[PDB]
Amino acid sequence: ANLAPAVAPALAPX
Repeated sequence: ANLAPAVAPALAPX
């Protein structure tokens, strides 16, 4: 779970 930031860029358009 600590590695969840790896998906954060997907939110860039929002």
